[PDB]
Amino acid sequence: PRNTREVFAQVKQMYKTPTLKYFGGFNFSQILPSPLKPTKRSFIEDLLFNKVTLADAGFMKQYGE
Repeated sequence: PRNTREVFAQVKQMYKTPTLKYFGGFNFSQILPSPLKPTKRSFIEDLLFNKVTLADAGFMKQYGE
């Protein structure tokens, strides 16, 4: 085989040296807003509600009598 094409594994490094010594990298679009909050992805939490879904409803049922 030939693991010469695997060299890309090193290229990924791209010399991690993102520092602002002389100029750096500041743009006008860098100081812009960017709100976000993907809570939908955390739907698994709903699984906990399954335990006590109508549990609270049982309280109002007591009023029936």
